[PDB]
Amino acid sequence: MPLVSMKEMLNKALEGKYAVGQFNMNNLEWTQAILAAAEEEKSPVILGVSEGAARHMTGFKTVVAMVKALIEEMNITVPVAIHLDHGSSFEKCKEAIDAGFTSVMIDASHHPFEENVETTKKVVEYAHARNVSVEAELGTVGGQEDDVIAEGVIYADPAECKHLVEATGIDCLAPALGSVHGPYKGEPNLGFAEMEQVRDFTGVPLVLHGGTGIPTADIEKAISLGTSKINVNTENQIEFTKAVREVLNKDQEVYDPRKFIGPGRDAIKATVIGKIREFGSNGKA
Amino acid sequence: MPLVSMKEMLNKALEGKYAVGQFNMNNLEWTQAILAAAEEEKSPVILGVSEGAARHMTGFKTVVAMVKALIEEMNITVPVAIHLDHGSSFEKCKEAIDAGFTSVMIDASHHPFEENVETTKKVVEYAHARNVSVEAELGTVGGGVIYADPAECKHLVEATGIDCLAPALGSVHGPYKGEPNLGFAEMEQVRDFTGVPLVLHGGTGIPTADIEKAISLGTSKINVNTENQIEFTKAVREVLNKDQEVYDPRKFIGPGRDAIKATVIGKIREFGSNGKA
Ligand code: NA
Ligand code: NA
Ligand SMILES: [Zn+2]
Ligand SMILES: [Zn+2]
Ligand SMILES: [Zn+2]
Ligand SMILES: [Zn+2]
Ligand SMILES: [Zn+2]
Ligand SMILES: [Zn+2]
Ligand SMILES: [Zn+2]
Ligand SMILES: [Zn+2]
Ligand SMILES: [Zn+2]
Ligand SMILES: [Zn+2]
Repeated sequence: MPLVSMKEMLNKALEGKYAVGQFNMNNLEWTQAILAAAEEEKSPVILGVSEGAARHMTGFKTVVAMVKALIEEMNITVPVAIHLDHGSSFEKCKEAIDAGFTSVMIDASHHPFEENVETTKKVVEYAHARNVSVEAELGTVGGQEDDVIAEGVIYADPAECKHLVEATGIDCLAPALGSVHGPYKGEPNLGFAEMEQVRDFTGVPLVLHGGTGIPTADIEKAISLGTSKINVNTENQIEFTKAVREVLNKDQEVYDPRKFIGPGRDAIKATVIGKIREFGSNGKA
Repeated sequence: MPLVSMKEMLNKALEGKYAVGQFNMNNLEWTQAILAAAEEEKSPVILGVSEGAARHMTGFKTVVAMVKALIEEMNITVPVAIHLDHGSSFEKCKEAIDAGFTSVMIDASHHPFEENVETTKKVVEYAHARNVSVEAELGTVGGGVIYADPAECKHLVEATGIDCLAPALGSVHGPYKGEPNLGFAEMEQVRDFTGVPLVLHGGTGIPTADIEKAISLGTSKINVNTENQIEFTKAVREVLNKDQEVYDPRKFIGPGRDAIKATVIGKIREFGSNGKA
């Protein structure tokens, strides 16, 4: 079975009022976990790859080679996309595409609107010609940075959302509305009113970043307001490392890596299964 | 620049009186570290894959895809072999070969001699028809040690045409209880009786002098695994212990990978294959 873009799975999800989880890939065991979770739950799944993570894994080509081999050899039957997360530029998106990515996000939300539109439109030209899905962003997703206002959150402007989607033809849009990458300082403060307006006026699947720490009620609400893709990364790292700590603290002698990395991989699998069910994509393959 | 079998690199080591290290692969970061070490040292390298490690990494096909992609994308220019370590059966060696392994070890040393010979011959015929190098074994590596018999070595090499031979002569997988007691006189006989490169198993914990002495007695391939696991985990422990809060895996896997890289470099230099690429 071959890889697919995110087009079909996200449209099906929007119509079905559930979301497809993107879970970020970090290495080989991370990927086995995510795919195993998706297979067991009979759910579509998106493998997110940041440029940083791609470097950790040598590059886009190693990433694609490894995913393809795993799909074949694990017998994965469910829809899988490989999506470049927070693509820096046209050139990065093109490289990921040529390497065999089936989806890319061009994130130019930190640039002036008109530059964002221009860059994004260009990425879309190249991607759609190759049956690659595209995500873009408006507003700023929060983070763990120092000396920022409100964790660095800047709400998307629904009017710009409308214009950018109309001008570029992206397949999905991330309107940053309170998402923070990594843990939230307090309870997330998601702009559901703004989201409702972005849903009204774009008509495309929306993407909700910074999934770790967003309580179930906010997840259901976001989905009910047009969110069809939700990204989780931090939570997998947290659970992976908790399981690795447990093993290393209880047995001070062990050095066989699979004795601590295995339980960590299992922890990730169970974490992804939980989020899959929470998002409503189980049985939707 | 594709993967090669072990034939050329081991014959060069034998003539050059040095050894090529086999370093066992356990995952993606493990492979990156081994390849980076070899490339930096301009040294041939052998990537070892046990059947258990193959499974941990899903399978033989995933192993090959990963290595081939890393080779191209890291710009690896030195000789690299992928070697099924302790192949348990003809069928396992066939599967590895079919997946694109360039080298296999059929280990039937724990069966009667004539069965070992017969099985090994079967693997050699399949492998050599595909330019795949073959290792076989006599005697038992500790994990209890049993010395290979030099006459059986002569006969097995002659009957099979294997490219290299592991005469178990004191090797122990993992840490040695005391200090190794290698059968150097036995090894010399095997060297002389066979004329093929010999393989030293259980390199972790074999002191420098024993290594240099094994090489002078015809050892051209030296397997190392445990020491990489020890250094990797040691580096992980240091990070997790000093920082009770960190959860980002690259923060501890990263230094684990560095530790392995440094360990392989040291072993490559000790084995003498730096600059032999
Ligand atoms: Na978050
Ligand atoms: Na050893
Ligand atoms: Zn890294
Ligand atoms: Zn930018
Ligand atoms: Zn415009
Ligand atoms: Zn994000
Ligand atoms: Zn948790
Ligand atoms: Zn395993
Ligand atoms: Zn038998
Ligand atoms: Zn036994
Ligand atoms: Zn002598
Ligand atoms: Zn061995």
